[PDB]
Amino acid sequence: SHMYLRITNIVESSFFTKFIIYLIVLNGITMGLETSKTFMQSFGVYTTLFNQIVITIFTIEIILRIYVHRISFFKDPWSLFDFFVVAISLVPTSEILRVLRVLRLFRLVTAVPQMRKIVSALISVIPGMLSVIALMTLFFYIFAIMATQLFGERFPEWFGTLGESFYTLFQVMTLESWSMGIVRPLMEVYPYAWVFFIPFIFVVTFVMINLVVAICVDAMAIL
Amino acid sequence: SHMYLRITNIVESSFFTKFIIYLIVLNGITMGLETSKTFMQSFGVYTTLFNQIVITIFTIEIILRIYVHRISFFKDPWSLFDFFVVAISLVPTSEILRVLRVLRLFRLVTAVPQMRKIVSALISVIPGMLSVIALMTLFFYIFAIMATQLFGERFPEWFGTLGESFYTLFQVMTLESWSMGIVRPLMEVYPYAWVFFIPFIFVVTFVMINLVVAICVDAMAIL
Amino acid sequence: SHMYLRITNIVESSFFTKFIIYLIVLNGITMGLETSKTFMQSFGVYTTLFNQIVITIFTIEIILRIYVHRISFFKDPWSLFDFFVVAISLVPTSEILRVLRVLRLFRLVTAVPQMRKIVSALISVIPGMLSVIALMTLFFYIFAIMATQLFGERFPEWFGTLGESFYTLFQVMTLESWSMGIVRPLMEVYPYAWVFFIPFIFVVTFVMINLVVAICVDAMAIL
Amino acid sequence: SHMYLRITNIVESSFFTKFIIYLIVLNGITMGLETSKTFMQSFGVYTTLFNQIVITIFTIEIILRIYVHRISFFKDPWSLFDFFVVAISLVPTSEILRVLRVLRLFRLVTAVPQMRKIVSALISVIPGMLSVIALMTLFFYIFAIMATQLFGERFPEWFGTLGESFYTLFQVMTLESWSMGIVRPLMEVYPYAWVFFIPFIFVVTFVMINLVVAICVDAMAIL
Repeated sequence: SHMYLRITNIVESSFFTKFIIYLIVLNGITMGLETSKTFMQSFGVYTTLFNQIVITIFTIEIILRIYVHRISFFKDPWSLFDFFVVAISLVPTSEILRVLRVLRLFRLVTAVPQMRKIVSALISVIPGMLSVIALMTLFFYIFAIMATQLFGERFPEWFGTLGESFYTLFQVMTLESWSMGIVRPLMEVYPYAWVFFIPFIFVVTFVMINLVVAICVDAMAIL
Repeated sequence: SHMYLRITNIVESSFFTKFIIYLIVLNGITMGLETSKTFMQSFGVYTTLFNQIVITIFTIEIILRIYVHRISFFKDPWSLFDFFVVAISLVPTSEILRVLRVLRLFRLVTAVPQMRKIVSALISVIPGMLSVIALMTLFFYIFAIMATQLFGERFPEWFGTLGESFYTLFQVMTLESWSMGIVRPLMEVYPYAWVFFIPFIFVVTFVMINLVVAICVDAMAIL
Repeated sequence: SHMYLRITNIVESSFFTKFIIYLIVLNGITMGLETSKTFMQSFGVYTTLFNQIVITIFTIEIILRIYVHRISFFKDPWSLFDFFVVAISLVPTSEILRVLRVLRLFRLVTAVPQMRKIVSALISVIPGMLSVIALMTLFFYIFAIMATQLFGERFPEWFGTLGESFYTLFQVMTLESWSMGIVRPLMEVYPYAWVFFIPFIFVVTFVMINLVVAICVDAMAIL
Repeated sequence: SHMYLRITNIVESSFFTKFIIYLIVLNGITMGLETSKTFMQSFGVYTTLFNQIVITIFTIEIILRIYVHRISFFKDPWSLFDFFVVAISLVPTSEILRVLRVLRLFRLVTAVPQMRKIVSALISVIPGMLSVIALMTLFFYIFAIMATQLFGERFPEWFGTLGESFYTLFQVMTLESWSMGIVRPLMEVYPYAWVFFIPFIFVVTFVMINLVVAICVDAMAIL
């Protein structure tokens, strides 16, 4: 436990932490410049090396963190996250993982404590509401089944499939185009379709308000 | 009261209750597979028998529950529900009742106590707001009448009928396409239509917020 | 003050009040049947006489109420209302007043005390918020002027006039079609229009939430 | 400090303040009449001189305020504002500044204390939420980058550029046309696009509710 104390004083360093945060902001700026095709045509090599650099440094960092923290590291969600977001980035382009790499910019939430407080407030609120979520999901499922067989033969895009009915009922819940776009069309064939979707909007768009209030009191009380 | 005590120990059984819940989840999965026309073409018989099985078991269950609970059974809303949702399912396809059968999946709310607490909180909130509901319904009715005769001759789809005006005013209340889709069209013929619908949106979409707050405090206080 | 005590015991009667309420509900049903052109072609005379009857009875009622209550009658808003809604109905069809007659169905709010409590709660909340209203109205006016001259030459339907800009900014505030319908079109000519409407949506749709909370706490505290 | 006390009694005058407010309301009315092309063709000269008058008086006023208040003037935000909104108006039409001149009507908020209380309540709430804002902005940025490269090749108008993806994600957050207008189109090419936008709507449209509650409690508690 001689060298172990040496890398512990490096890992626990105020410089080390600040150095990591400096790269995250740098890489975040860089990942937004990779958006410009103009910029990329002239600096893709400069950037792709910088991308391969920052990921090695982030890999060294994780390995150090593991030696210093041992099994306590995997008890930490913020570290588990940091782990999975460099592992994703470690797998080569051989093609959607190339896009998930930008999730590493969320380390700026992990690495910055002022941010963790907010996320953790929000995430801890959720298990209390897990029961209302299962009510609405059961409610969606019961109605998604009904709508599939109530309107999916004549309206396949919106209701031809359980998942399609799930998606459309979600859209109705957000109220987006629910009447002009969906229910008025359905009423040219099924004049009583409003007996299905008006009760659905009452229940769901009012249960949601409770789910809203509940979540947004627990977080208020915690902080 | 000798055999009565025997079926009471069966009905009140932890196994019995758990056995019923196991079927509900099974049937719920099954009722979602009946959505796939692919799956149905190959397993419709397997499923339709399973449907006829689960409904007999649910019928036996209700009859037992009635012998055990006698008139206390019909004093129980959760049991009245369970009753009406197997009766609906008992009537054959001879054709919308075939769809209402899936309402039996809501027994998963009845059979699971962790769920009843949430529903019952919500339902008990409602009688307090019944007075605001009757205000808005009177408000809709007074304005539905006005709009029918104010714009139903030139705009029959939206306002040609009391019920059509009711439906459109409900759509305006949710604010969906209210201007681009309804009021701007009306203003090509009736340039002052906004004197009707802007006050309607103020009142209704602000009374609704009160109805929202009221309901979503009573439920918060009850729990 | 001999006959005065006689009509006071009639006006203050539980029968009298209940008799008036009976007509309001009757007339309300009748005013909804006048919506059906089918019904009207066969019963217009029956109804139009019934309309002329109920309005005479309502006129007698108001005159009695005035003799009994004298100047206290005009100190009462609920009576002032009842007054103006039979006066409107008194003016003949010689043509929008024919439609405002249905406002008499709001006497069902006046005549029923269980309803007055709710309305009066809401109306008393308003003077406290009158200051935030004047902020938003000043805000609309300042931006309605800007948008008229910022986009009314190339977009006359939405912004060619102060009032047209007022109407469109109100639509943007409700968020209805604000991007697909208005700002994306504007950005084909004015690529920076989003510098105008995104700050406008922030401020207004967030001030509104305060105006919402304020109103919907005062009413909650009053009741 | 002899003449200094003279202009201090003028600046601090109840007449002086009231005289300034009288012009603001006058100019505000006038700036709305400059909207009418009819009115302008006949009274542009009358108005443009009145505009050049009011701005000189407002300039004299600011100079007096500076002599009286010295460095305390620039410590005052309400005065800094008044300063910058006459300076903007001082620069000639030589062309968007011609439109920003109407921002001087906001002096009616500055000059009227009943209004400052409301604005200042709102503005002081904001620094507490500055941390949640930076979360959502980081969240937008991470997703704006993803969407640009996830859909900007086949959907350039909505996602071809970081800023375009920023604008569209803002539109999705307000929920305007999010499904009919954006995600359903995307799903004709990218059938799993809903795996991107449904989680985005959950997080953002629920974090926003917290940002809403937080802001609209601080302001409620302050007042």
